[PDB]
Amino acid sequence: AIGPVADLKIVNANIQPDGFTRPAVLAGGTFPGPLIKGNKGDNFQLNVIDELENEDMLKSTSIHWHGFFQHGTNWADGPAFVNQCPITTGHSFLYNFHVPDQAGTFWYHSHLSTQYCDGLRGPMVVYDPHDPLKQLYDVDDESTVMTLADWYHTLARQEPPGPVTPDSTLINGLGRAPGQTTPSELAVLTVKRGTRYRIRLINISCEPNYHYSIDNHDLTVIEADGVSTQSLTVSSLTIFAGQRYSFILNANQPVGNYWIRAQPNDAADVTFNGGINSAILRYEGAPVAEPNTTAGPDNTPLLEVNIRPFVFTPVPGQPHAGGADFVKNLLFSFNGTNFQVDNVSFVPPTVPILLQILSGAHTAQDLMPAGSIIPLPKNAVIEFSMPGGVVGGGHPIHLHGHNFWVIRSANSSVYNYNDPVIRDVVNIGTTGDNVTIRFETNNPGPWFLHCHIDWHLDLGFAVVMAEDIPDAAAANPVPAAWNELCPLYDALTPGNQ
Ligand SMILES: *[C@@H]1O[C@H](CO)[C@@H](O[C@@H]2O[C@H](CO)[C@@H](O)[C@H](O)[C@H]2NC(C)=O)[C@H](O)[C@H]1NC(C)=O
Ligand SMILES: *[C@@H]1O[C@H](CO)[C@@H](O)[C@H](O)[C@H]1NC(C)=O
Ligand SMILES: *[C@@H]1O[C@H](CO)[C@@H](O)[C@H](O)[C@H]1NC(C)=O
Ligand SMILES: [Cu+2]
Ligand SMILES: [Cu+2]
Ligand SMILES: [Cu+2]
Ligand SMILES: [Cu+2]
Ligand SMILES: [Zn+2]
Ligand SMILES: [Zn+2]
Repeated sequence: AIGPVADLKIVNANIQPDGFTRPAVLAGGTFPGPLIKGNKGDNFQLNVIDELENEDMLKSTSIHWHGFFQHGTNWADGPAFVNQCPITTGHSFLYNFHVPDQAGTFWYHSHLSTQYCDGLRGPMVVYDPHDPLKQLYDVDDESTVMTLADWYHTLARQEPPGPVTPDSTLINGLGRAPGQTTPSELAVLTVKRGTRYRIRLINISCEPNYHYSIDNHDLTVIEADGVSTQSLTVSSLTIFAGQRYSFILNANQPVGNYWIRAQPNDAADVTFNGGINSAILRYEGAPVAEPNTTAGPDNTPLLEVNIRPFVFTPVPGQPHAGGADFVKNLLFSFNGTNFQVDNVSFVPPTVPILLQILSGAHTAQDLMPAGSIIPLPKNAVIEFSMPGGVVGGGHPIHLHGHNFWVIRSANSSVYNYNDPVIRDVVNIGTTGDNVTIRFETNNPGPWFLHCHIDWHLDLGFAVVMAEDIPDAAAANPVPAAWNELCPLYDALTPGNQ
């Protein structure tokens, strides 16, 4: 692991995580990137050093620390042309921020175009030495972070028009693609019999959700997207792009090898044929062999409606629909080629939105592209409904700068104004669903809200929450290096970008 103070080199390398060799964009030269870590309260100083040379996957980059509120450090959030210009190759940029009020499972990823799909994504954990769930498990460390990643044999920027589908699922960086004549290497999570582990499960994919289970073991879910939850023991869960769950794995079964199953909603092959979409849970002492186990009846799946925060955390505003200061029904649509939010497809501006603000924008209405701006008042309760229906999912919608109470989840008619889950990525489901969330505006600056299916983001599925803009410049003082980003980036030719 690295951090809270570390360099992060961003490099090109050729890899074959599912047996197929291809070039990639890799944090620390590995897929996934190294685990970045710290304790609650730490100052992260992550010096991102861009050494990219392959134009096909972009040589510039920009990193976002997914789920961190970045209060007073909006400039370190990462989204290209919202919070910064991309870092240029041959240069570095220091993301310098604190995590005073969060402890949980997070991750980091490129937030420039579709680059994270090409490999730049890794896990990031903020440990709590006073974690109230500490007494539920024995081991919680780098070995217990588990990433679920889609993987594509075509480079992201070379993907043809229309729906993109992954070639394989990589668990902790390995997995099999369909069609192999000799099976490639499976990831192995090794466990000691009688030991309880906190598995920190992260879906770092560009697209699929995974129906996840472990043969012969139940999962006791204790965290969702950074926020500790009441324990809920389940037979499987479904985890969308960008979401996290911690669960307790109790290694209480006989010594053996057990299949960890991560079944993507969409991919070249969604089955477990040939041990694809799988990894191995190996008890110490078990043979170096594949599991021979089978999945159970799956009678108690995790349902988002059932997840409750560990610390009771009431819903702000009044406990009825529209009971908040600013209330908006977000209309997501697809026009045949592009996504739109409230009839506008996101087009990144040449001047990043925070630079527009520091250059003198008085308010949200000065910001461009104006059609993608939602002004939010300061110190208020916000309620967004986001009815499902637009093609492509199953859309995991994510808000930057905030997490939110999920009043109403997909596939549920329930409005919970009492003790809904708090998270930062939520599936909006499909036509008939009306996921509804609330959050509070205690964080001035421009914050992205977007679908976390990266292909949909590229096709414009995004809007900017322009929060307390009159205070945003003063609330987010920037370092000199951040002022040099746009001059360096704009000096490049198209395309040496
Ligand atoms: C999703 O929920 C929103 C919020 O309740 C619904 O929009 C509201 O609908 C009521 C009932 O017609 C109106 O009186 C409100 O003015 C609307 N609120 C807002 C902020 O627009 C919306 O209709 C629901 N959509 C679906 C598809 O169920
Ligand atoms: C859809 O919207 C995009 C983005 O505004 C526009 O350029 C495109 O031509 C539209 N496609 C169709 C089929 O209208
Ligand atoms: C909705 O939930 C029910 C019961 O919890 C489940 O059986 C069903 O498969 C779900 N429906 C959809 C459309 O996802
Ligand atoms: Cu993200
Ligand atoms: Cu994020
Ligand atoms: Cu989407
Ligand atoms: Cu994002
Ligand atoms: Zn492919
Ligand atoms: Zn103005």
